[PDB]
Order: sequence, then C-alpha cells, then structure tokens
Amino acid sequence: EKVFFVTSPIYYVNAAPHIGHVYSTLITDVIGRYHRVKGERVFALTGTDEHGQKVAEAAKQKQVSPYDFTTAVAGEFKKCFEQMDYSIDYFIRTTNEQHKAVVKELWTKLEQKGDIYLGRYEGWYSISDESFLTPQNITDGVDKDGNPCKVSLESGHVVTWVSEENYMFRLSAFRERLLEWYHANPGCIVPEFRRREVIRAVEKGLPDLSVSRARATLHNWAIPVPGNPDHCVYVWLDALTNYLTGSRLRVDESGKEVSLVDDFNELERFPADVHVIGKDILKFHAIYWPAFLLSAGLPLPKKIVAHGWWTKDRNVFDPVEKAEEFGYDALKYFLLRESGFSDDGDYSDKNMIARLNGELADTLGNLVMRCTSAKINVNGEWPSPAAYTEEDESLIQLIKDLPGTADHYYLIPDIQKAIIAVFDVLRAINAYVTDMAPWKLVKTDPERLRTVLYITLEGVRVTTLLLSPILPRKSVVIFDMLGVPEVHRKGIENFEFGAVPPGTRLGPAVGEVLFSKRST
Ligand code: MET
Repeated sequence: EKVFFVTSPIYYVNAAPHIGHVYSTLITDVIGRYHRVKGERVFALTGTDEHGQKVAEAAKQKQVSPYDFTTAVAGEFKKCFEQMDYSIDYFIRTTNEQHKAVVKELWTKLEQKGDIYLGRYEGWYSISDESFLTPQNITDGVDKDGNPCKVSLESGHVVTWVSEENYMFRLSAFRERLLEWYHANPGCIVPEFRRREVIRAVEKGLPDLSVSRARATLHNWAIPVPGNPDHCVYVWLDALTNYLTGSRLRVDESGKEVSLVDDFNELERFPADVHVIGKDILKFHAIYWPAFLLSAGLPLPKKIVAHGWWTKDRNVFDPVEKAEEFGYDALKYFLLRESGFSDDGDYSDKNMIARLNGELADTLGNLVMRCTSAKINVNGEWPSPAAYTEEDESLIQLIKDLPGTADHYYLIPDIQKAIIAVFDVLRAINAYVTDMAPWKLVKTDPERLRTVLYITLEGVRVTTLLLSPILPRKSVVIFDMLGVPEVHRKGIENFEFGAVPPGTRLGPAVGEVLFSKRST
C-alpha cells in the first residue's frame, strides 16, 4: 500500500498559461480526486519547467533576466491554477534548489552505472520542443521572418543543426529492456494505439541520447553537469527528474516545500502510478524516462496516459474567462466530456451550451430538483421504500453496477467513458421518473411514491458521488440539497446502494438553482 502518485507535465515558462496546461493539469486533478474519494492517500503533482535555451531565449526577447522572467511566469501559472480550483498537493519549479540536488544525484548515478560517456551530437534539433530529431522527422517550411527553412514534422517548429561535444546516455543499450517492459505490462501506456506507436519506434532501434550541452548554447540557464562546469544537463533530463524530486519532498499545509528526504521509499510515492501527458511529449516519458530509471536502478512508473491535446501550442480560450462565463465546474465537465483520446473535439460556444443545457441542466439538474421538490417530497426526507417492482429492480441494478463500471474507467484512465457511464444511469433515472409520474403519486398512492422517491434519491446520490471528481463544487451543493452527511460523501463504503438511511432530512431551500440554462 502506497501513496497514489499522479503527476501532470511541468510546463515551459516561455509564455503565459493557457487552455492546454489547464487541461493537462485538470486530468491530473481528476484522477487524484477520484482516488481520494476511494479514501486512498494521494499526492498529485504539477509545476513548471524553467531551464533551457527555449526559456532563456524567451526571457531574452522580453529584455528581462531569466530569474525574474521565470519567477513572474511561474507566479502566473500558480495564479491560474489556484483560480481554476484544483486540489493539487504540490507545485514544483525546476529552479528549486532541492530539485537541482536530485538531478545531480540522478546524473551521478547514471554516470557510475557506466551509462554516460563523452561523445558528439551532430544533427537536427528543435529548440521550441527541446528535442533531437533525425532527418526523417524534418521537412521544408517557413520561419517567422518568411525565409525557407527546415521544420519538425512533430510540430512544425523551426529546426537547427547542432554539432557539439555532448555527454551521451546509452539509450541504445536499453532497447531490449524497454521492449520487455512494454510487453509484460500492456496497460503501461494509454491509449492502446500510442502503446503500439512506442513499441514500433523502439522496435526500429534507438540511438544514444545527448544528455548535456555546451554552456554557451543554453545562455548558462541550466543545471551544471557534476564534475564538468563547461556542460549543462539536458533540459529534459532535468525536467523528467521533477517526478523523482516531487516524490521526495515533505510539504507543509501552506503548500511550501520544507525538506528533501534522502530515499524515496521514505514518502511511499515513487514511482508514479499515473503520468498524465500530452501526445507531443510521449518519447520523453515512455522511452527516455524508463531508460534513465533502469540505468539508475529505480522502479518504473505504472502508467503513462497521453491525452489528445498538445502540452503546448498557439476557438480562443482564456480558461478563467470561460469559467467566469459558463462556470468553473461546468467548463471542466465540458472539457472532460468532449475530449476523447483525439482532436475530434467540438469546443464551439454552441456545443458548450448544448452540453451545459442538455446534460448538466436537463438531465442532472432537473433530477435533483424533482427529488428534492416540496411538491413531490412533501416531508423533505429520505422515505423508507416499500416493495420493489421489476421496473424498480432494473433501475436499482444499474445504480448498483455504476460504481464498479465508473471505477474501471477511472483506472484506465478514461474520464470521458466514466462520465458517459454515470450519465447513462442519469438518463435511466429520468426515464423511470417520467414513467412513474411521482407528481401524480403524491395524491394517488403515497406508499408507491415512497419507493419511487427513495430510488430516485439514491440514484442521484451515487451518480453525484461518482461525478464528484468532475464537479467538485456542485457535488457539494447536490449533497447539501439531499442532506447527505459528510461521512457518506466519501469512501467505497458509500459506493453501495442504501448507504444513506431512510429518515435522513434534506437540506434547506436555496430559489437559486444548480445549472441555469444559457441562451442559444
Ligand atoms: C517532464 S514534462 C516537461 C514538459 C515540457 N516542459 C513541455 O511543456 O512540453
């Protein structure tokens, strides 16, 4: 039993935070939140990648010091994430002095294992991606000036030739072990088609990887190689090490770091159970990272999950403005509902309003009000049910199964599928409620209404619970309206049908609603 350790990528600070980072961190936040709902220990991690030529040259373009630049843009990332209302346990910065120490330790470990030698890298590089590319991954294109140039096929950013004496890591020696790893743990990369991609690439063969650069090239904005101050550590080896650092940091409740433990086992976080990443940074996490860890004699992460978006890029979205307009919880819902493992996503205002109105308001919202309405629930309490009809049983079955199903989806992790599963059950509850016409039963048959109302109430409680990682603020409101005690708002014990007893009283009236419909 360990601390469930989930991470987001750490984002370059060349520019202000935008939708892409918010999305990536959201996914990390949800996975964390679900596992806390199951009553597990969690450590969710996010932060900023502050070294390198890319970041240095952005600070240069704004005619400001790297220290001041990175610190300002970091504060912006932090402000954005506080504003987005996540439940992240720590925000790491690669400029952190304890992080630097961890990198040198890891470097020293790889060096002592014999896996680092002085060689040369002569070949193409994308500064914007901080990525080495072979000639098969470039093509002709254009720069900001409008001259003919070479560009990455990965991303379309400008590439440049590099010929440097660099320290090299023996990546080629780890090809077979990475392959054994991919096959022995077929869940280790998600979604499955990116697992195939990684195997195909490693199958083809692996060159050694440049893990240092000449200090002139990086404008001295990087961690020096231990025992060689002429060289700086590759920004990506620096960056990937944040996962290790984060796993070794004791943090106060204020969120500030206060100690770096010698040994990761001390905090029971490492290795990560899930690395959330974008599709643009797959090779670093599924090829380079496991190879460093194997060299270092460290344990590998359990899962890498690579979503359909980019970690970084240029339907314009200031996440905070859209949240101020449509709602924080609803914006998160929409991003998680609309985004599959691809770019097949419609983020138009039209479709956002359709989903807000269609699902959040009409399906979930309406259901809460019906089962809490003074009209239908005249006693304002959880009634004790009478005998169940077959129709009752069928809905009860769906509700009884929902947690196990949603659980598996959350553990893939495929949040979209989890959301869809909950809402399938919400549609079912509405259909039942339409059939039973409890408004009519209030007069006709109060005993039958007890049964119908209780099942409805319980369907709403369980669905809301399983949606609580997605709608953290609104789940609280729903629970308050239903009058569910705090103790029952968490824990797998409360995944069970019938956890909240008959006679529980509902919360007081607000009459403000849950999700107001936006005009079309
Ligand atoms: C260890 S994850 C580093 C990710 C990189 N800074 C990016 O924004 O893509």
